[PDB]
Amino acid sequence: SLRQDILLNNNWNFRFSHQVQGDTRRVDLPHTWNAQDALAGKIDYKRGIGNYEKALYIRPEWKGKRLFLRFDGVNSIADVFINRKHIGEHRGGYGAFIFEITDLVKYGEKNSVLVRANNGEQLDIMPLVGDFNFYGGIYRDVHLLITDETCISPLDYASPGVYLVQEVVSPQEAKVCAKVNLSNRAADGTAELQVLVTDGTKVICKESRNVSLKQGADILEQLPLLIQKPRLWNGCEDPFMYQVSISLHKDGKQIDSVTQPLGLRYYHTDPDKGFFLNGKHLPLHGVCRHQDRAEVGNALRPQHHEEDVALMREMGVNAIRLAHYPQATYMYDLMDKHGIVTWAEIPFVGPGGYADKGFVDQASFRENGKQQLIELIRQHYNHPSICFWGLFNELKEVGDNPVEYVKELNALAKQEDPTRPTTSASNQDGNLNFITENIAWNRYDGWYGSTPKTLATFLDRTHKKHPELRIGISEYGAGASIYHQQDSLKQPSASGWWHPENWQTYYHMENWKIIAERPFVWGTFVWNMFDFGAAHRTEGDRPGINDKGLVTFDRKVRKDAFYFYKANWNKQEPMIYLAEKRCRLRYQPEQTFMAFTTAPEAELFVNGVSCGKQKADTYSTVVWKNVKLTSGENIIRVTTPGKKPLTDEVTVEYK
Amino acid sequence: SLRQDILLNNNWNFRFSHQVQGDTRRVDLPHTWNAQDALAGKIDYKRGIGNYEKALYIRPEWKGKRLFLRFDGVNSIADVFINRKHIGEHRGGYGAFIFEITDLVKYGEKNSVLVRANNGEQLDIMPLVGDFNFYGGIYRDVHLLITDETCISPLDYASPGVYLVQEVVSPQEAKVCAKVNLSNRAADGTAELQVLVTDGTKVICKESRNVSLKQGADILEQLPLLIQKPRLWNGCEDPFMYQVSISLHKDGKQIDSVTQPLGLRYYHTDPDKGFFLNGKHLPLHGVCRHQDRAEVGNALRPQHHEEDVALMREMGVNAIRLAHYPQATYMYDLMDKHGIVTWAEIPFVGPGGYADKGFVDQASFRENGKQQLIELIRQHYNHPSICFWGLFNELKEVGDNPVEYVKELNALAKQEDPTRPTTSASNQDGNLNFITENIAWNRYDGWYGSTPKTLATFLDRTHKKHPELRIGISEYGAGASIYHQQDSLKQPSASGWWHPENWQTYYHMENWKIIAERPFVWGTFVWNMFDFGAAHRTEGDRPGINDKGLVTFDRKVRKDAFYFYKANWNKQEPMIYLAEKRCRLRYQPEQTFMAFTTAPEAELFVNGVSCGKQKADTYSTVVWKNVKLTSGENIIRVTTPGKKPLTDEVTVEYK
Amino acid sequence: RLAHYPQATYMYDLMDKHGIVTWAEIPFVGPGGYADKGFVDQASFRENGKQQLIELIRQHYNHPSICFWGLFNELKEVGDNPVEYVKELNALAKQEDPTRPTTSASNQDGNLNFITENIAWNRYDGWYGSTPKTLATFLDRTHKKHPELRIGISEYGAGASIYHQQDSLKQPSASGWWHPENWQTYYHMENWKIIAERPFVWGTFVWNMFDFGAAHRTEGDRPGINDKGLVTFDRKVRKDAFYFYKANWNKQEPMIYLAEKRCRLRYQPEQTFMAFTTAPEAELFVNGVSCGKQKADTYSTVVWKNVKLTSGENIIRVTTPGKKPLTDEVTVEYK
Ligand SMILES: O=C(O)[C@H]1CNC[C@@H](O)[C@@H]1O
Ligand SMILES: O=C(O)[C@H]1CNC[C@@H](O)[C@@H]1O
Repeated sequence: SLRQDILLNNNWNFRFSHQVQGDTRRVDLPHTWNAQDALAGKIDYKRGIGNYEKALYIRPEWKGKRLFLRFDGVNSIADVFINRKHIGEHRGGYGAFIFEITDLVKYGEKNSVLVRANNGEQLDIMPLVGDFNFYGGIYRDVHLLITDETCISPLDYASPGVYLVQEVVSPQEAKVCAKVNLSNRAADGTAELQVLVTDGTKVICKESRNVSLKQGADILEQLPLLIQKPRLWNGCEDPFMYQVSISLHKDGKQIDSVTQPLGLRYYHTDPDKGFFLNGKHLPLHGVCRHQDRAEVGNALRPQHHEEDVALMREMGVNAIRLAHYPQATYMYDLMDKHGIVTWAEIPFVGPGGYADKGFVDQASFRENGKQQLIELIRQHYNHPSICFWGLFNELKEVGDNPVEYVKELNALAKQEDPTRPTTSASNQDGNLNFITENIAWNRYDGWYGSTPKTLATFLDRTHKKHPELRIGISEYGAGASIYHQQDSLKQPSASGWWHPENWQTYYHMENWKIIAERPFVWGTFVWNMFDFGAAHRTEGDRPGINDKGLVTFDRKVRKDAFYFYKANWNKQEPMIYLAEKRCRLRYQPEQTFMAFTTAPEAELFVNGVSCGKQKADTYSTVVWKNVKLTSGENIIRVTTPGKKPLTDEVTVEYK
Repeated sequence: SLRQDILLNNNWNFRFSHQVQGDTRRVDLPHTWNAQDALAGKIDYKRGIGNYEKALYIRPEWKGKRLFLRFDGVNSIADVFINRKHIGEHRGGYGAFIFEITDLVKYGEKNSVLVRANNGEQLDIMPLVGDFNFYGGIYRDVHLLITDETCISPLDYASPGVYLVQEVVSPQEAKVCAKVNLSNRAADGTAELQVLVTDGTKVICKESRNVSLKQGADILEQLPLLIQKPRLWNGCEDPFMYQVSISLHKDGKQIDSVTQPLGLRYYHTDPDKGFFLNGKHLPLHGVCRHQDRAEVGNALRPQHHEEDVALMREMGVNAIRLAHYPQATYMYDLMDKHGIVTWAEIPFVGPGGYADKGFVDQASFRENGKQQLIELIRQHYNHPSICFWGLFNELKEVGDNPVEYVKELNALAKQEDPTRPTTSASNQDGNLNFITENIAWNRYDGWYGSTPKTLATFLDRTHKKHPELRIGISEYGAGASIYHQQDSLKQPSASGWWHPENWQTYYHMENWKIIAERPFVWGTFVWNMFDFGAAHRTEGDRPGINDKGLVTFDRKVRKDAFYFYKANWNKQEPMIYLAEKRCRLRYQPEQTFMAFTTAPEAELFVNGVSCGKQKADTYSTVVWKNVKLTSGENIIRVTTPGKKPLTDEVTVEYK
Repeated sequence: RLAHYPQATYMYDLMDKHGIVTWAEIPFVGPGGYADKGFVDQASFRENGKQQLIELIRQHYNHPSICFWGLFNELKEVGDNPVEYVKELNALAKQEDPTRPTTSASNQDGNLNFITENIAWNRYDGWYGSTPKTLATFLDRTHKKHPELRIGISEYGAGASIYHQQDSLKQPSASGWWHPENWQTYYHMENWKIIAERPFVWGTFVWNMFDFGAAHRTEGDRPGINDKGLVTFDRKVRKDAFYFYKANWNKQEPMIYLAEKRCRLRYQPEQTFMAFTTAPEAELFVNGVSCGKQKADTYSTVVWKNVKLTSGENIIRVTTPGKKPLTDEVTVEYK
């Protein structure tokens, strides 16, 4: 009677097609075959076909039901076979996809499921280029879905089949259109469709409709909902969601059901005053996050998403840009749950300072880009956290000019979802910046040359020249190795093998001050919350890594800048953090010590003797200058005021 | 006034897309990037995108002409850009392709030509699998073609635009339909089309037609030709060809012209008596040849084709199977010139003893297969040497079953060219063998197990059970290293690291005797004329090589079997060849010496002392038994009779 | 010169058999234009070097072909200075075998050149920069300044791919991916003329008879190869310079060889054809029509200038005099 969702992750037989003999090894999903070679900095890591095969017992009692194989993600092309007969293809590495196998299997026996995954280079599947790894394989879950022959359809771009369209939302009332896809393979007849909105045990809406479904029908039903005096999803202040059950009934029996969240809110972006959520100004304190991790590549487990979100909330993050592609359903779920305003985007990624192009002007590429956009929007439609749809990152006009195609994507986004604005992330001047509703730039003033001050100049000049633009900062950052430490502050070469941590700290303190004074900037996103994989990189403390994270690739170590942001953004958790603790060897005659704290002041101790109190500045920073160390070991301690104080401590050597 | 054909092979800038920085190196076409890694036996050799860029000066005086970039071959996908704007894509590694660039260039300046070549794995472009290397890149010539605005069209699958259809051919008369594609971009008006057939300075046909061509017209004209008492293209006996000039004229001025050969013949294949050319039985003494070579991979220069053909003619080859794909125009030209009956085929290649599949049942694969077949037939239509179109090699029915698709390809071949029969090369029993007009099998009785005798049993049983089949042998062979030698004859393990030359010799002598007695076998083709590259191989004297050649990979050394065939097939060139000369170390008490000769007998000398004469058998082999060597060095000499004899000699050591 | 190490007994046997005067050497090899050092000054290295020298001399003592023992190739004094150790090796060679002189192959000025009885230099004037003429200047100046030195040329050469061809003569970048065959031909003709006029040079050795393996190379028509051979790595193809030397050095075997046959595509308005022959003269034919005879010069070279080709295919033939002549032929395309 109930819909079943069966995980098919364990024990698949794997081999590369370049291994011609046919023998296989066991693997377990999520899986990528690029977790060792790409992460070792091998620039020509394996990009081609890997094959997964599993024997699936089709239970006799599933006869009469409908059966679907749903894939959460396979990078980048998947060809699926049942009993070695081809059933379909998916092109795109980040969107879910589904095939019905109801009439393709033999009931009561083992059937072969074969997936031939290809992450070889293509010129007709975005992303074509990018500063990250194109990890190959079935790197998200695989499900066997089992439903009634009359069901809420899972066949609409592999979405849940329900779109809760937020037409009008205010504190007085919300009008929602529940769009429901129905799929019928039963004999001609009827069913009753019910849409139930609840808050815990309390019933908020219950709307019903009798529907006549022809054999073979695949149709869209639209049920209007009205909620009086709604409780709004209000970011981290109150991430409230209703639950919606959508169900089908025949003769007073429920025969199918799906649940989706309903987090109601309204928003706008003001060119002069920034982002407003539910009628109130909201600074977007944002970071970016790639979907990979040390040692496992992009084969992330649920605890990895959970941990990433825990670290961001610890830091006081209230906004995120999930670059550079559609990410996991579970990850958008955590954004919903924790109230994090989210920018979600398609992988329409340009070259940046590197070679080749993000756009190749041929129908196959362009049609496939539209498919990946429709996938993004339909598959992730109901997540309240998503407040912006991103259409590109660092495209450029030279050669194949993407401006007209990006206009087509913008119009398609607005058609698919008029309830959210489009955005984009640019490193260019010119017409590419004037298509999406909001615009943002990737700025590295003070890292890739210049000084942080030119970010202030760029922001002010652009805002004055183009007062209609809603200006954001879609990336800003600096590299750091936790193993590169020096007593003095000196700007390093960005592309070199020396990325002292103190420069990243300096960079973020200076850039944050510029942002904090400019409320017309509707959101800013640190590049990046975590170090991440990019095989071609040859910089910092090891190849193959982009080290602009606030936290290391294995999520183990928070860099000093993490705590600068935590003090400023997470003000209600008491803390004190001494900066430059990893710089154990000191040689400067005049030592400077610096702490980040939520307290109004702090006290410094050197070798157990107080150096006195210093006040925190407006950026939660306390600084002591001309501190005198003695030759050899020195114990440095900082303490907040109060009867029960907080402390941080380190032993440094002075010579 | 004249059509120009300008080679664009020298000095291109190259880089891999996995090299992200943008710097390049000079390369010169023909080029493959897999001439070192695949040939070293690296099984995961580079399969992905390589980029070639060249500045092309567009001369001011070309304004008013039409300009085309014609590619003879790029493996396997090519995306072409002019001034970095995409102009088109080709999918398929072995057929020619063309783009007009007339209205895409700036006249009087340098224009960028960029080719982005991809040999990454695909499941929608045959060949999907195969016992050979998928060498990537622009491995054949690139041309700039310059024509009048009214021209014999080069735009019909990049063919010459002229199809000389051999409708009826006999010694009394030949009826030919000259099909001519015309392309017009001039203002509405007329031109005169002339088709001129000559034999040296003698005029055989001259047919003319006035044609009215609308602006933008792309049309087909058909001019009937009648040749009384023709001189026929008759294989190696008389490879005679007429020359055909096809020209366009305006106001008594020739404005365009193309030349094509006309080699007239008729043929049939008899299920009981074999192949008949021009009404006369012709044993097809065939070999196969791949288009690669030591050190250069498939980036063959003209002297490489010329040399390969010289070696085959030296051996008395009169038939060839140019496996496993469309090969170079120049190579089919040499077959025409030297009278070699040719099997040409599409790369519809199955796995053999290896994993995966030759057929993936999806529209993209199937449509692309049809395109590669149409390319093959239209591009190579006028070569008299081609007498069979091959549709597949070792497909199998399990999983995706290609039988119905192969029937579609057979019907398409017959539509495109009713003047040649279809054929195929099978390693299967069953329905796949009953589609093409002729059928052939790949047989390794005595190499991959069993004994040569079971080839005789298979041939006789099949012929008796299925008397309607025209049976051929599309492959037969055995491996040999010239560096593996042993005094005794012992069958080696096929997959092992020991391939003694004497077993390959034994294999071919025994298999040839079986074939020679069976005239119902219409043709047999040795696998292979030359050792060739197959990165995944781990056998013989080094990895990465299929060593079943009669001649080594560098074309330097002829193995003993080469001379067995030469004695039997090239009977009018006097020769004597002592076998087993490379086996320098002898230990058998009773030595056997063996020579291949065109003479009726030969004489053996050991240490300058005659051992007497022995008669050649029916297979041009002379054998001396129980020859007594003395400890240490022995000089062995064999001599033909006559006042001016031929000799072969070797020094062996006996111990 | 069987560089850069003791080679097979069977190879020295063939030198004995065929009468080839042989330089045999130990692998005491320096870096040349590359990094690191040929000499590391520690007892283990030095004692092992002496062992390899004693091995060379005792193992190959009886080969008449061996007339020189080579002690090093391109060592340099900077850092660990091998001069004193090379003197020790020289004294050891003379002790082990007073019946042969020592020699060495240098790319340096200074004291390293004054230890062995004969000395030789590796010279690439006209390949690694400069012009062949500076070889003549170096040889004459050294000989005048140091009249006691027995001066040889232990290496001279230029790279060539048989797949790199161009109608015009232009010096390529040595380290680049374009090594046109005609520059190697030019290089050897010019250097040979300089050597031939200087009998005080006791021996000269082409680097190299064959292309050979050097994994770190990234030049010519493929990586991993030193392409200065007169013959290709697989021993299949003789480059044009092979036949220049054959005409000059093997005078009693009649021959004619047309140069630049691999350069099939011609575009120069005025074509030059060049043949190497043992004959006193030869005749050129273009499309079956004689262009007349030309005399061979003192270096067995015959040259025809301002030859007129017609658009498209041209058949070029050269023939020696006599009732039974020798010929060489090629078809080129002119456009
Ligand atoms: O250079 C960087 O670190 C960033 C520049 N903007 C685009 C990012 O993908 C890239 O990682
Ligand atoms: O095993 C072999 O050597 C041959 C078997 N038949 C197919 C060929 O491609 C293959 O090379």
